[PDB]
Amino acid sequence: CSLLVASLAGAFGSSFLYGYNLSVVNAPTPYIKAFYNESWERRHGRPIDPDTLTLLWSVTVSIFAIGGLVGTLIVKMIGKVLGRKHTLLANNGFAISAALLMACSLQAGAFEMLIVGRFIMGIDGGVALSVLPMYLSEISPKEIRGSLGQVTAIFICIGVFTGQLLGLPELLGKESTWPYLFGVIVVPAVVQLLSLPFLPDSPRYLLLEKHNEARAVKAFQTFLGKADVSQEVEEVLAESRVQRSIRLVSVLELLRAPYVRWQVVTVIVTMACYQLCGLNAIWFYTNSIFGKAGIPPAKIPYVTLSTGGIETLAAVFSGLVIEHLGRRPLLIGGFGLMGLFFGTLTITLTLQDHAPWVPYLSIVGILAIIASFCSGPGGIPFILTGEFFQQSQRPAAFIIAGTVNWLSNFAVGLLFPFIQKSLDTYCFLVFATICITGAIYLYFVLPETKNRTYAEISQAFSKRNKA
Ligand SMILES: O=c1cc(-c2ccc(O)cc2)oc2cc(O)cc(O)c12
Repeated sequence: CSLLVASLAGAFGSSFLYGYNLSVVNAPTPYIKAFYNESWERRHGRPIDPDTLTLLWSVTVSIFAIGGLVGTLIVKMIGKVLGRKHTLLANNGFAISAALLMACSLQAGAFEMLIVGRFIMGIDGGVALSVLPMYLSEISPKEIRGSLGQVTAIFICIGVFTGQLLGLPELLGKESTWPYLFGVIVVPAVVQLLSLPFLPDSPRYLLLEKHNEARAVKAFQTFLGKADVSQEVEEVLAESRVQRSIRLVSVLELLRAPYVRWQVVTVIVTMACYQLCGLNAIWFYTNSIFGKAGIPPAKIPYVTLSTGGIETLAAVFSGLVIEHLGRRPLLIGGFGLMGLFFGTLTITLTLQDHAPWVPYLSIVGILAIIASFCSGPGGIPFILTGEFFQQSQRPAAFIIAGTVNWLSNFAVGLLFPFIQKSLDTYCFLVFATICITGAIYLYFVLPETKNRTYAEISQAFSKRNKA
């Protein structure tokens, strides 16, 4: 009851918006480009030559990455005081401000407004996904935590799906309706503001430093559905004592430490390959990719909808495949299948003219690419990242992984149009090479981590640390 309500509310407040804004920029792309052309003609009197327009569009699409980067560093200062629930409500405030700055951008005719709104709502994204997971884990019993991890994954997926859905030409794709594309964001924010504050805070947050015994006890009683929660309180107090008995280590000291150099290189490379694979690239430029494959323009939005649907279905299937296959074989198989399907995509795009039914092969290839992603390395890199380190929840680790995550997303978003401009019919070879290289590296380096203690994996890594 209360558990499910809180889970749905938090996910809808943060991860749903992140997924929506991940793939809401593709459907109105031609209209926004026309707006850029018109605004520049008004302001300067000279039309934009196409490469400058493509660069401006790339900046607009990819500045979300820098927004998320600065979010995943402002969260460190915010969470020390604002907690979890109030942090999510402030996140809601960013969402309101950013959505309103989006909606009024067209009529005012100042694209600077759109850029600043994108940056703010990117800060929203980085504050969202670094506060939601801890809250979701903390408000749930031990036996269900993995289920809520799959819940946040599924809500990100459904946010992407509904973003690809609302971009349909009939609903919110017309020339007189596209501003409502960044005006829908108000509703999830409003419902989150109306739902979340009527729930108890994070009990762990209330007991680690707030020391609110009665409030924490009430929160455990409400969330766990039982009045016998003293054992959990004692367990979390013991965990707090253990953590306070261990000295914290800084990011710079962690980097200078020789016994975790291989671990940090592994996590950095895993994040770089998980975000340079190009799934976010397709999510941003699905319309352009499917148009360049020879599919008639009359059906591209529907095929994009199919992409979103299969991506959500792959998430649902992964939610159970993960618990039974593993981590290292799953990651290696996912990246290798990414490479092979990128090869079949380029062999079906290079010779699209030979037969009429080749674009259908392109669609099937993209289908399988997204399925292999979302059922494979789609979610594990966010668990394995903690799993490497001995502490297993290192803020330095989550600072050194998120930085590379957001910078790689920035690189992909700002360079994919130019990659296409260079390699119209081969632009997926670069992503295929990246994916295969990542697969090779993590096959020769990363050892299996399921049902393994941190001591054994530390021993295996030290076997290569030469120390
Ligand atoms: O927890 C996360 C989950 C996802 C994700 C995105 C798409 C999927 O089909 C499954 C998971 O991306 C992320 C990207 C980030 O930069 C940070 C995350 O925590 C996540």
